[PDB]
Amino acid sequence: KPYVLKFQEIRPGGKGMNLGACSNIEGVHVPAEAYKRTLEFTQLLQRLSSAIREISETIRTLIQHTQIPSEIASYMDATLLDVGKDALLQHISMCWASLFTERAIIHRKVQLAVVIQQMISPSGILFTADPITSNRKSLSIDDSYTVRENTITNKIIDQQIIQLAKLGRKIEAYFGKPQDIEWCFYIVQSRPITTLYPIPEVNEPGNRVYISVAHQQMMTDAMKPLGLSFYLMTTPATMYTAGGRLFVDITQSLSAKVSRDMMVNSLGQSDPLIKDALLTVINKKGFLPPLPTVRSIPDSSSVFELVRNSENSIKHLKQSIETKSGSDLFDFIVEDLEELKRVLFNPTSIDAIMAGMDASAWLNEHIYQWLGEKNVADKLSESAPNNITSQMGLELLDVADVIRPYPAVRAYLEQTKNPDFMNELATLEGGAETKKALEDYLQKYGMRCAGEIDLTKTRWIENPLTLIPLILSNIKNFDSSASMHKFAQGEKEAFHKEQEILRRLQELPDGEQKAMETKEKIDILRHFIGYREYPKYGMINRYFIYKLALLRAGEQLVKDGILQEHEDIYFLYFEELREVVRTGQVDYELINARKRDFATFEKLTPPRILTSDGEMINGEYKRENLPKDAILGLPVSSGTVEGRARVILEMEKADLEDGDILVTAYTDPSWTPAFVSIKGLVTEVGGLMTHGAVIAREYGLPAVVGVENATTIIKDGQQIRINGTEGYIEILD
Ligand SMILES: CCOc1c(C)c(O)c2c(O)c3c(CNN4CCN(C)CC4)cc2c1[C@H](O)O/C=C/[C@H](OC)[C@@H](C)[C@@H](O[C@@H](C)O)[C@@H](C)[C@H](O)[C@@H](C)[C@@H](OP(=O)(O)O)[C@H](C)/C=C/C[C@H](C)C(=O)N3
Ligand SMILES: [Cl-]
Repeated sequence: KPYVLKFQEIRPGGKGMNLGACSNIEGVHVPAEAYKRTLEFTQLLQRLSSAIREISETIRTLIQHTQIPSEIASYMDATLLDVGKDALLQHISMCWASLFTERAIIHRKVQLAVVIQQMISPSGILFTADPITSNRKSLSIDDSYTVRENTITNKIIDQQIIQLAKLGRKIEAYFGKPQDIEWCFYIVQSRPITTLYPIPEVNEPGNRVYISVAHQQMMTDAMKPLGLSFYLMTTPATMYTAGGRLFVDITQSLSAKVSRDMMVNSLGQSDPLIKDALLTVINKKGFLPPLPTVRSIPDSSSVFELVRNSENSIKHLKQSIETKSGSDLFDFIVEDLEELKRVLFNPTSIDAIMAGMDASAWLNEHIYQWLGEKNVADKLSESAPNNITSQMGLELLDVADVIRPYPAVRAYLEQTKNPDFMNELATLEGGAETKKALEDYLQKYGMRCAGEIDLTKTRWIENPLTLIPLILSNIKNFDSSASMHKFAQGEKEAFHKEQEILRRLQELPDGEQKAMETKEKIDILRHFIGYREYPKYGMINRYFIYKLALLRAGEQLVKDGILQEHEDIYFLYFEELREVVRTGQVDYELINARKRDFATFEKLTPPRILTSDGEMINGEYKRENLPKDAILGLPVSSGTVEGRARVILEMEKADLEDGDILVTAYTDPSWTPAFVSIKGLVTEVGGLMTHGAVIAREYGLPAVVGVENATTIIKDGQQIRINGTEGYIEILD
């Protein structure tokens, strides 16, 4: 190993090369393992393998006590001569001592080296992409300046700064990445920006606009490559991936204008923040290219038969995939996705979904202009029949009803952390009865989980232990038969609402025509609004059957010595994994990079809108006569309540008592069992007719969605008041 080497001489410490590539310096200013012999010293270090932080005490006092054998210093001064020794000592030793306390604070017995350079004077910093919105084209320097390209947007407390903007964008190309170099124009150090949200690799002409799938799907978690792949292979929409999450391209729809006005207005009725964000993008001149100058309603028997038809499709798939392996397995999944798409996007099925959605809109619009009641379809939707997601939440109460009379079982569940607790219940009295209740519940809802759209996430039936805290809370928060009481009560309120509306309408001009037409919509509403949650349920069912088969293939790849861990298939796309099974070869520098990317994706939060310039845009609400200091959101379930806020990001750790108001990032279908005890819901994402929101209505639960940074603005334990009619939130304490 070379004792010493100057910056250009080095070829491919970390800083040792910030210098490395940079020696080139085109158009700008360029400046300018010796502790190997550090080896008394050695005895101490093997004591660290074994608190006693006194150690740093001598390991680090000898550092100052590290005597530099001249064995080479002249070399040291046989190099810096062209450009003292007491100084090298203070820090050379200084740097070594560095190894002593930090490492302890936060490991390998390998080493860091020292870099020597000179001090000069004239300063702020250069950002290649702005930090505020992550726009790759706009840049900002720190006293701070914001320039796009030779134009500055804002001036906040001046011709040479612009000369500068042009220096960063030069060296940016030398690494390709947007970078962070600080100039005081003489730059000492360099490094890339690692906080930016990735732009969807799409090299179709010009500026593009993307819609966040996470917001519509009520799930903001980063998804693994394989899971991302299966969603992309299912959707008919022009969808792409970025930052471990999914986005839909709508740029072409924005080029024409009747296409635009049908896209902007429609998305605005799922959540107003999309529209406000879109209109802002449109108002950005120079970005978006210049514009140039009744559904059918199925029979009553359709829903029953749509469910039956789907169930048997799953049943057939389950039998066919058992005999498949290797390349045959992948060949089968490719042609089964067509069957998935058929059941999921069946014209009759879509008509059944929209039948409930259209009826909700019809009521909410007409009843308001007639009687003055806003969002009456919420209360009319309470305890709607045949909602596979609503049933899931309430039936967990039934599970708790079985366990409650058994003290021996309860003592176990309260303390157990065994994933295989299902097979330890027969020992206890009532465990056999408890096992049955759990197995039956998991036979209906086991294929679901938080993040179910990601095929690679742990399902309930794979880790039943996550359902335990919800079960325990049900035992503590409720008496027996709470499922029947809650549902029956919902039916009463919904019917009393129906009779009230029809009665009041007959007092208006042309009474018994507004009522009869309303009665028709209410029937349609309560007959179809439940089916809304089912196509998702049928899709997830296929996903879990896929997962089990892919795991078998992953385990075969382990047996064949090709894969190390069988869950490493999660970081390969379907297209790639199919080749691994076929050829028998796999690039693990890729797999490790995928894992490395996923770890940074989790630290990212998807914007409502993402552009080609990496700009992250979330819409703004309009405060029309709403209270000031009120946190605005989208009202999706009528009612006003005061309760204790509970900021909970993971359902497994939710210790919900009666009176609590759930504040969280998202509520996908799997969150439903936590709706039974709370008296209000607040989410950061979601829309009018998305997951969670549709369930809150049927549960008679006041909910406000689309509340930005609700898990940060609202503190856990705070008393808050939410209004699910107007869509605002107040802090009281
Ligand atoms: C401009 C927004 O663009 C999107 C986005 C963001 C999407 O996430 C879209 C999307 O996930 C899908 C799909 C599949 N939609 N296809 C489109 C063309 N097909 C012939 C039939 C249906 C599109 C997504 C898009 C969409 O192009 O843009 C508008 C989406 C709207 O969402 C607010 C709207 C169409 C939405 O429903 C509205 C009306 O309430 C769509 C997505 C569905 O009907 C939902 C009801 C959705 O339900 P959910 O996801 O279970 O809550 C449907 C049933 C989902 C089926 C799952 C399937 C795997 C699929 O890929 N669907
Ligand atoms: Cl344990």
